[PDB]
Amino acid sequence: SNAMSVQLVKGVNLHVIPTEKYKTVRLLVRFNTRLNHETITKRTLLSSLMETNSLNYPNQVKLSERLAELYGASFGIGVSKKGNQHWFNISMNIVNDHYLQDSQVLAEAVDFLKEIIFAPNIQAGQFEAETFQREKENLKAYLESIVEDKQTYASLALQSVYFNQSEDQKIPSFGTVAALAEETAASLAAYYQKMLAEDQVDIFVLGDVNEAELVPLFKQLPFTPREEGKAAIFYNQPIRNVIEERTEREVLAQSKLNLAYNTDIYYGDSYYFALQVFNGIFGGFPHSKLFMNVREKEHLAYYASSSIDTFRGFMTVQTGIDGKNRNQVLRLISTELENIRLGKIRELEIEQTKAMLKNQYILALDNAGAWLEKEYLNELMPQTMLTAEEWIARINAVTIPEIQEVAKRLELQAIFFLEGETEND
Repeated sequence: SNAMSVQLVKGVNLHVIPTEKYKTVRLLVRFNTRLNHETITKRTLLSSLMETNSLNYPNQVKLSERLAELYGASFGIGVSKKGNQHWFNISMNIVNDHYLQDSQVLAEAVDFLKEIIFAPNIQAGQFEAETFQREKENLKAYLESIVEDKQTYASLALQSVYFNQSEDQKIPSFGTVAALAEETAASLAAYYQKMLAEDQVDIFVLGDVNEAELVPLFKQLPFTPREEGKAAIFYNQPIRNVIEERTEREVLAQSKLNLAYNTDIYYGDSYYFALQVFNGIFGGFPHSKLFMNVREKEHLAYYASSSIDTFRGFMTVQTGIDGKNRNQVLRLISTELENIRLGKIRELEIEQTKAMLKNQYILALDNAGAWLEKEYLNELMPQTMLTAEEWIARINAVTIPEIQEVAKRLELQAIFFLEGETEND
């Protein structure tokens, strides 16, 4: 990394990433907190409130007009979940002064950030009511559309079962409708104050910029000191000796059958790369064992795929099926897993998996957003750092015995079945 970092105040750090690769300058202000059922939905709604308008740009006409004054800047706020952390992310893209006539774009963007962050649309301790009710209604609509997609619903429900021992991890990054219902203009204004005072804050600037100009600008943001230590990034939980199986019935044209396994494998771990490849061979890609044997050949699933999370140490298989085939689909999936454990893996399976993993990684090498995310992870975990050359080498070097070991470590923990009711009476 070419990042130059400065402490603004305790817990608030600035990271400048100079580059001539881009004609614009990306800015990211990231508030970091422990994942917490008490604040997930609050953070989610807050991101909508702080984006839509502010005290001095009191409506979307006025805010977008300021963005236009700022040489047609892009601006957004959202949230995400990573391991045991929940991130509140304010992003901006601005054209570099080099391409503008009479401009002070960096100074002008930081002023806009100061407005957004420190002058939200709060009056006497509550968010403005029209704005609050509108955004609350919008978020409810969003969460309802999430839940209406039955694949997404069944994935979230699987996660609730897998993480059932944790009140925090059973909640999606965007919260829940039940949690949203109780939230108010006051609760959100109170939460704003707590986030601003307590979260670890990191500010990134990627573009043709220098540290010397930026430090004075950012020092204008009146952050008070807070704790420097972030929440632990990784989440782990004990392996249970009994598999938990949950079923829900709904009127559906297709049932969902999903499985969650403990991998105990994390970003930066010995078997990290082996897991990347194992996942691709098992269900990650169209040439995978589950695609080829459960979907094709046996025709028992409309789709079957696998995904991994190397911050929470688990892997999921998600299928759409005719509900009558539940037990046969579980046996078929188990068979393919045993086949990988046995090393029953063709050269083309591994070679195709490595090619597709490499192609995907390389693709993102160009992207400024992807670069910022690599920089952030790097900042969190300084010695998990791999160059693009070494990343590719490590993918290339994965062996069958390593894949077999990942497969043996895998341990099924939860099965969620969303069972279609198609028959009346």
